[PDB]
Amino acid sequence: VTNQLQYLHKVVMKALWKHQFAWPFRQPVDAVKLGLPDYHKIIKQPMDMGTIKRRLENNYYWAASECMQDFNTMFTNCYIYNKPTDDIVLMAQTLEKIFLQKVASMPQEEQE
Amino acid sequence: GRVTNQLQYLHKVVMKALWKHQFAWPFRQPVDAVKLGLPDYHKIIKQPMDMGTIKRRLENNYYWAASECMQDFNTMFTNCYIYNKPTDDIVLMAQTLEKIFLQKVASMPQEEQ
Ligand SMILES: Cn1cc(-c2nc[nH]c2-c2ccc(F)cc2)ccc1=O
Ligand SMILES: Cn1cc(-c2nc[nH]c2-c2ccc(F)cc2)ccc1=O
Repeated sequence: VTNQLQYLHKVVMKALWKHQFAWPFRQPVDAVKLGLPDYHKIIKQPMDMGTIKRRLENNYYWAASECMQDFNTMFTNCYIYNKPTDDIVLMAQTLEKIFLQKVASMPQEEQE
Repeated sequence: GRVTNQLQYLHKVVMKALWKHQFAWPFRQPVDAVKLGLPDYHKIIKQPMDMGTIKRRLENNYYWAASECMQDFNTMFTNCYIYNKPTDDIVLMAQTLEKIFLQKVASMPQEEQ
């Protein structure tokens, strides 16, 4: 536990998890379900909110940067695999905007 | 706009680190679609951004809050991931720079002066 990680839990993940655009990011990408046979060839480190939430709830993370990199990885995976025109990219952009808005107000020192 | 402690940190800590980086050179000026032979660039990327634009903007007091400057950084990176092929070195260069940006943004002063 740190102030910064409780911030990313109680402010960042609270806001994003309940967002009307969050639903595609709440669980891992299912290439079989979604019909994306190339997905795991293109994307090597899958990431999703569900995994990050669990990790925040089990104190998996040692630094706030570590949690922030997972959010980044989740958004980057989306922009890299998906066509520029796809709605999912707009939904990713909107979520990442809130992530960054909130991270700009995150506590400055990681005090344990 | 106005000057705060956060926008000083973004200018004098974050932007300094990224700018000198060995992978930073493709990001220091706008993408020249004509010069680089990328005729579809402006048809795909509708809001171009580069650290050169962000730097001038921090130097001419364009930004009102740190969050506005951080959104410009995000657009710069996101444009790279959206336009380029996944296997392209540029995408690896952006990811690396983006990781350093998020590490440094984490250590930014909490409240905005
Ligand atoms: C992160 N992420 C999620 C999904 C996803 N998750 C649930 N539904 C979808 C989805 C289904 C059909 C469609 F046309 C677009 C998206 C797809 C790609 C991706 O990169
Ligand atoms: C942001 N950004 C920058 C450039 C860029 N800027 C200077 N040189 C290049 C470049 C040239 C040739 C090449 F094979 C790869 C990159 C290209 C794409 C892009 O999205």
